[PDB]
Amino acid sequence: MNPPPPETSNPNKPKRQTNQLQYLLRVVLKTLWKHQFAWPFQQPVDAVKLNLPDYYKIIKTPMDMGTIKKRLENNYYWNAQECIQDFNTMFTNCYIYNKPGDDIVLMAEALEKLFLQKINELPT
Ligand SMILES: CN(CCCNc1cc(=O)oc2ccccc12)C(=O)c1cccs1
Repeated sequence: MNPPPPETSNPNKPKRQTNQLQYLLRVVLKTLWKHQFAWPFQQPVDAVKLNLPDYYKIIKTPMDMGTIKKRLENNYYWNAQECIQDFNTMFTNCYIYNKPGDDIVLMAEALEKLFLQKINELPT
């Protein structure tokens, strides 16, 4: 079975909107989303659809850009670093579940480089 996807709202968690979080949605997320290699990362891994019955036996903190997008749209994050951590979790999950040289690992490496390029300088 698939696990529940990560929460995109939580009334127990305090919200915030910052210039950096606005930039992370308008610029970083929405630019990465259009990359030719973004498609594996635009939704939670559907292990039933993709016939990956070991995916969630290995990956215990799943994350994807669709979840990140919803979290940004909901002001779920307190600050930009919290959002950056979710991106880094998404990339590392890919490297953990797969192996060096795999096509999807090449995709995540390219997206991670573009991600780092975009967050190198954030607004103030
Ligand atoms: C080795 N593989 C297949 C590994 C299993 N497939 C996936 C692994 C993963 O961590 O995330 C995914 C996300 C979407 C679709 C397939 C996968 C690949 O290189 C490719 C997976 C999808 C694009 S190329």
